[PDB]
Amino acid sequence: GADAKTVQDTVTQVIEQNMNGIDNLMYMSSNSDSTGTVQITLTFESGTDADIAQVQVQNKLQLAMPLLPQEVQQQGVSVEKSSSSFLMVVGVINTDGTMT
Amino acid sequence: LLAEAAKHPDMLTSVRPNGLEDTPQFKIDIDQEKAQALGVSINDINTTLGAAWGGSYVNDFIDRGRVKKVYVMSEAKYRMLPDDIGDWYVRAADGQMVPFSAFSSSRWEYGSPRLERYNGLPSMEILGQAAPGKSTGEAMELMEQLASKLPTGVGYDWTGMSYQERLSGNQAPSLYAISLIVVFLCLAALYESWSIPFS
Amino acid sequence: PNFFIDRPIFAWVIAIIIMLAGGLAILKLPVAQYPTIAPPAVTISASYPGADAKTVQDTVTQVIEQNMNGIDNLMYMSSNSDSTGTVQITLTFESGTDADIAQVQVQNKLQLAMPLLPQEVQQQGVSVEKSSSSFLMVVGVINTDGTMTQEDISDYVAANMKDAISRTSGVGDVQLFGSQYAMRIWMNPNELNKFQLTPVDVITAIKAQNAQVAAGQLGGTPPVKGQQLNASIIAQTRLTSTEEFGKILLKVNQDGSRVLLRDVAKIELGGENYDIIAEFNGQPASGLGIKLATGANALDTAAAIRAELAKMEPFFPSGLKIVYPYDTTPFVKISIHEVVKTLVEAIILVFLVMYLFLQNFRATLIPTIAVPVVLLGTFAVLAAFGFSINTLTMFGMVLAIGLLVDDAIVVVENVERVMAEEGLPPKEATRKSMGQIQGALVGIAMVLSAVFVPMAFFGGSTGAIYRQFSITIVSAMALSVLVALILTPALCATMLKPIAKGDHGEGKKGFFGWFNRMFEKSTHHYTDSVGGILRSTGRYLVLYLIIVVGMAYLFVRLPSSFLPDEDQGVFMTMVQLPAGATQERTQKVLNEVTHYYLTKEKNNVESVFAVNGGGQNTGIAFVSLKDWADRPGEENKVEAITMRATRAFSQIKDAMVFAFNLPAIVELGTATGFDFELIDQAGLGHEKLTQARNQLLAEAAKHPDMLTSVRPNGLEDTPQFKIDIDQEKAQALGVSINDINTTLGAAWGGSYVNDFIDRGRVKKVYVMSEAKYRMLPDDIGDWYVRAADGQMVPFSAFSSSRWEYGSPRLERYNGLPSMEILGQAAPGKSTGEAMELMEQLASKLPTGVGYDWTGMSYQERLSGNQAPSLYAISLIVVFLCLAALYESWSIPFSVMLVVPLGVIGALLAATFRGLTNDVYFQVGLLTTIGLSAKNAILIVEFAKDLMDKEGKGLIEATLDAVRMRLRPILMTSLAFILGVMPLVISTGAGSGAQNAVGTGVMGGMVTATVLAIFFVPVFFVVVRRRFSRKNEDIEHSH
Amino acid sequence: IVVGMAYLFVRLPSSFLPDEDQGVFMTMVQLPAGATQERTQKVLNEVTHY
Amino acid sequence: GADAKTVQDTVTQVIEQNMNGIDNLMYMSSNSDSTGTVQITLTFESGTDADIAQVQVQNKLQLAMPLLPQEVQQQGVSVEKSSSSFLMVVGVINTDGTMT
Ligand SMILES: CC[C@H]1OC(=O)[C@H](C)[C@@H](O[C@H]2C[C@@](C)(OC)[C@@H](O)[C@H](C)O2)[C@H](C)[C@@H](O[C@@H]2O[C@H](C)C[C@H](N(C)C)[C@H]2O)[C@](C)(O)C[C@@H](C)C(=O)[C@H](C)[C@@H](O)[C@]1(C)O
Ligand SMILES: CCCCCCCCCCCCO[C@@H]1O[C@H](CO)[C@@H](O[C@H]2O[C@H](CO)[C@@H](O)[C@H](O)[C@H]2O)[C@H](O)[C@H]1O
Ligand SMILES: CCCCCCCCCCCCO[C@@H]1O[C@H](CO)[C@@H](O[C@H]2O[C@H](CO)[C@@H](O)[C@H](O)[C@H]2O)[C@H](O)[C@H]1O
Ligand code: NI
Repeated sequence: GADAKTVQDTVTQVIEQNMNGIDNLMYMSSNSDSTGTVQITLTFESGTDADIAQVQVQNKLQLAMPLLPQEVQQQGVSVEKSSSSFLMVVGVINTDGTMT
Repeated sequence: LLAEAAKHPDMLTSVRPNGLEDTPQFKIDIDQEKAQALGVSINDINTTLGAAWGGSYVNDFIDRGRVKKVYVMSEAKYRMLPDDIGDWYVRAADGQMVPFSAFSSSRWEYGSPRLERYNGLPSMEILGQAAPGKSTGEAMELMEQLASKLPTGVGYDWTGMSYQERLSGNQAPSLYAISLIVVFLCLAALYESWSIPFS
Repeated sequence: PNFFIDRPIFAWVIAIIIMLAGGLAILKLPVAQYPTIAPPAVTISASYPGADAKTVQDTVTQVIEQNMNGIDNLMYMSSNSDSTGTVQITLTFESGTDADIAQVQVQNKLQLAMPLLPQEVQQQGVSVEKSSSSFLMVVGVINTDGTMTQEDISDYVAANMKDAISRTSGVGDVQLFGSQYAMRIWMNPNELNKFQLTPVDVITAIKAQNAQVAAGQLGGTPPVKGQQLNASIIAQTRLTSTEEFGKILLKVNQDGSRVLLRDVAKIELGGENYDIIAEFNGQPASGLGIKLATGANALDTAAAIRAELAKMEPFFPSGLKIVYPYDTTPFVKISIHEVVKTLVEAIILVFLVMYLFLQNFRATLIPTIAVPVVLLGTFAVLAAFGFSINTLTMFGMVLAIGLLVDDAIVVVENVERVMAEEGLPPKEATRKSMGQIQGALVGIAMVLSAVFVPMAFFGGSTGAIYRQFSITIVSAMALSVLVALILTPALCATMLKPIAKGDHGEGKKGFFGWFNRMFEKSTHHYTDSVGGILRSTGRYLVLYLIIVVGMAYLFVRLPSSFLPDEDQGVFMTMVQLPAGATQERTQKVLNEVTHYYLTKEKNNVESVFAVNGGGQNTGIAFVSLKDWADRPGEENKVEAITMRATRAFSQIKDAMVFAFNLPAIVELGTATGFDFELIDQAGLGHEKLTQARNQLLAEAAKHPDMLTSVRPNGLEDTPQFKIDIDQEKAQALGVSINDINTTLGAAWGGSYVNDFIDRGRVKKVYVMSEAKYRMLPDDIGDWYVRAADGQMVPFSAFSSSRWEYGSPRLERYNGLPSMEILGQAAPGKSTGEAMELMEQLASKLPTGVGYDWTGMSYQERLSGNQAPSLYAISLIVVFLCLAALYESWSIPFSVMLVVPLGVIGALLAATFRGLTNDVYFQVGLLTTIGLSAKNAILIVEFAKDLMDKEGKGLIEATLDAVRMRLRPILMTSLAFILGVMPLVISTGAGSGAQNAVGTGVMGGMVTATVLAIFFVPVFFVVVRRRFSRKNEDIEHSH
Repeated sequence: IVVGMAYLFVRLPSSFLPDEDQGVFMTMVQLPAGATQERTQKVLNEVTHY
Repeated sequence: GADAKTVQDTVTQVIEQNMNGIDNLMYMSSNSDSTGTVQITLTFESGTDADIAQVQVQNKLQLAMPLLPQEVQQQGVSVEKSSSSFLMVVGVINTDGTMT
């Protein structure tokens, strides 16, 4: 239900400010959506340990968590490594009009 | 800046912003006074407005042995059009139902659906490419000269692509200067000449 | 080796490649004052607004500490629980633990402690960081035109800069000197009591009229068929101004009157916190304090920060300037730059000597072009082994120039020698001498890395420091030898001018060459005399022994250091007010300091950055100094500055003020200095432990013969105020205890409540009493609680109140309550000895009072007794190497007996100046023994070889030897001693270091060579005259 | 030949890689701001059928 | 207090399902208890970096987060490196005034 300035001023900026001292930071870019979703992509220095950087972020976020809305805290704040390169995308359908 | 680049079709090409524009959004101004007066707790006006049109995750239930969520929201039809705001009432402290138009002012405004931030601060992403003839870096440079032409507080920065290139744009000649000195040194070695390599 | 003499161009390419490759292995290498010496520590910081020391200690600390289990490579865990409510738990790890994973292993226990923590703590934020003890740098911000105060600026810093300095990678912690803007609501207890309202209602209200709400969507998802409008609902949004915070309605009265917030409390855009206040030359300023992340590169991080601020600079307020009050940087920069000045010059020097003795430019370009090569290339051995262009390895280049120069020289010299003796042309001379000194060069490279590797095997952080030296030197050494087989002979045959049999350039052109005659006569005189003594050997056995013994006494009776003290261009003065004094009084003192420096040190001091805070009773000042250039004197260097300054702030004060310079040893061990921990075992109570601390303190104050500065590293118990709340009376009159609590809190403590949007940045909302109604015990009366009914009940209605003691600082080491006792050893005495005496005083303390060590003296009870094994081993190895090369058990001794002759020079060198047996003095001492070894080995070599392969007699073979490669000896040592000369001279950056290296080496060298070219013969001879039976008159074979 | 090589070099297009028909591609659809799930869906059906 | 088939398809299976692309997982086995304890053991290929693993594993689990309960969420879920072997067992006894 949040609007763009809602997530920007409830979740984002609290997370952005709690994102300090993470190793080999290159640049930090985030979208605050009126669809209620907020995404903060932190791109790192080339050839950094994917896994160590990503752990560093999920452990700074795990500290910003208590200064967040309880709706946000309960829908979950998540951390993932961003390739856009899915080996595959599998679809599933039903032929006799059966399900939605 | 879109305008300052619209002035240079010879250098830059198809300069476009990468966001969404401000759309008309609907503002419901709650007068604390009327609502606190007639007996409705502001929490109630709020979360009723929410769980009505926004929806709300409340509980967890166990479906076929897998834990799934409990979402309660308005039915579709009673939460579509601004006037429908009216069909919603709040049970006061005494015991009376109060329509929203009893404590809610309503208006249209603008707002943006997408608030972009680059490195902490509010920012706006402008994508772009160079003219048919000209090198990318040149258009990047003309962009640095145009975003320098803007009002107080308007700064600029580079990201993604043009970052990976603003790094390795000064390296290409050097590795090949090394390549030339090393190849020549190698041939001078093989032979016994400074000058025979030149052949 | 031989090959290249017929392939000079192939060799020039091997050299040009080593030089260009060493050049790329130079552009991409770490720069440092020292290497990373400090062990990795992870610190957990949290704040509990208003809490007291015993509070935080019993609410956050032990809740965190107990959850800190199963952490890998744990060294020691220490925590400060503050009367300022802050808790810091530094967990230091074994050296070289993975910074990052340890930090992960710690934060993953903090997350199990977290939900069982205060909500005030949890929401104010708990942080985990790998940081150093010390500031990499402190950035200042001021406004020149006075248009804004400290708090305003603090906002600008915290809202326009700080978030990206803390995202710069390599940046560990930033401490902010000031605080960010906040919604400050300062309550009037009277104006509250009027309307019968409490803080609690203010809390509720603020939460109420100021919030965001999940609004929703018109034409939302899922819509009904045909729907055509889709746009968002906008509801309650967080507040923007102070005005709207007044316009908050707290309670509507009967009589139509509104009670606004504006009425009940004063409202202002203000500091989130008013503990810390910063002034730059008295002008008000707010600052950035950068502490270095665990392991990251200093100079890289700092360049990244400089670029960030340069990146921010065009958007600053009118008249808002940056200042740089404290910077560890231009000193490491200018210092290593001075060591480079030495390298360039000492090369230019060696060319000068090389010309004198060889009077032929193209000839002298052989060893002058030679060294540039070995250098460049060694920077490359390091980029391969992962070392850094640091002080130790740079003083490594400086120290190694001696071994490089000596190898290049012996080559070009033996060629010239043979050319002058036998009358062969260049190539044949090259092949000849090279063929002679090849085996020698190999034996020397391996006996030299036979002494320089064992000191590489030292333990502790000290071991990192010494191995830096050991490797730069051994690797530079292998490179000059490799060069000495490739480049060097090639250049001999290429450009060395061919010399007719029997030239010796004797009295030729007179101008440049009376030297040739005079030297000639004297090299003879010399060998005549080598003989003269080579006859009576006895006395020289004696004189030698005397020299040995002297070396010993002189060695022992010399002070042992750790490192050098350095005017680092920047220092500080530190301030401690009597326990529990106020912010304003401290501010008084700090202003005094600022004045002293801007007065009786106007010429040396450029700028003072005073910082009051953390917490009222203590202040500090970062004193930046006017450029070194304009500070000539012995009095204008920091030592006398802080000396006379501390002299000022000692006598004319009410409380103590240290004025000091930061050591170069950033965050590690002092001189004779330790760091004791008094540990509670049975649960004897903060008191029994406290009294126990005083006990050890007093009992060590009893031994001025052993110890000095026996002091706690805490604050003593100050008076704390107890408001013992009667549960019964308060529940009687209608007041819920929760409410008494939170009112007393948000009044005198304050509370973080809501969040607001100032100029588009989310800042905090703090509500607290106005100043005046919460200062004096008396003001307790001014506060009321709206009871269950509707009546206000005064604090003096349910509260008894009295004075007591408590501690402002509760330290815990490895879980348990502890107290930190610093100490130093007596003036003459060893740290360890004093540590023993401490273990001996702390063994007499009450049942349950135990002890432990940390930080520096942990690092010291670790290593020791290693020097004698590593040098004993280095000796068995060197001897074994010489029995090898010389194919004799009895012969090796001669090349060893030389060790003293270099030693005694350096010990006499240190002593006869004002210097000390430190690191530099030791690496240098090594180097000196190195050349001694070289020289002698060549001597005994030629003597043996002439005796063996050209059949000569004893005395005659040695004599031949000693005569012939003497001229090189002298060439080497002049080359060095002149190259060394600068170090012992200059003042400027690092000159403590420079002078330390230089002296030891120069002094070592004098006695070394011009005692050796007289003792080495005698060694070989008395040595040989204790082997086989044919060794004089000899002849035979052909 | 040298000079000719120069001109040829400068007057040749600078790329990064070449595009590959990968048996698959995509088409993206941008409706008038605030349009409906159902109208966007109209267009998407239109494409699907095209 | 919850029962085994209660915890197992809510907490166990929900966590196990996210543990794929774990570098060098050999085999994965977990217990679901009525004494309320729920435990998931991941045994790995010989010589995978333990700290590196735990970092990856807690980085797949913090993804299984949005489908786990709030009492489970509130007392703490632990991620740890485990032997199946006591190095030693230290005893403490009392000879005299026999405390319990
Ligand atoms: C020059 C510049 C700094 O000098 C030092 O580091 C001083 C001289 C340390 O003493 C010495 C003490 C010493 C030698 O102890 C073995 C060594 O650890 C440190 C680095 O320097 C002190 C007191 C440190 O405490 C020590 O911190 C250690 C982690 C262990 C121990 N403790 C909390 C349990 C405690 O004594 C501590 C916290 O850094 C001081 C805080 C107040 C600072 O951040 C201040 C502003 C420092 O930057 C500084 C004064 O400017
Ligand atoms: C390149 C610069 C170096 C120039 C060096 C020139 C000489 C160095 C100074 C002299 C120092 C050594 O001093 C040396 O000692 C012995 C004494 O044991 C002398 O030798 C003397 O010893 C005994 C006397 O009992 C005699 O048998 C011998 O004939 C006599 O000459 C040497 O003549 C002297 O040269
Ligand atoms: C040729 C074979 C061997 C020849 C070597 C003969 C002389 C070489 C000079 C070495 C003498 C150095 O002087 C002495 O050395 C050791 C370290 O080396 C120091 O000892 C100090 O350093 C190390 C730490 O790294 C510790 O062992 C010790 O606890 C410490 O206090 C002495 O306090 C110092 O005074
Ligand atoms: Ni003579």
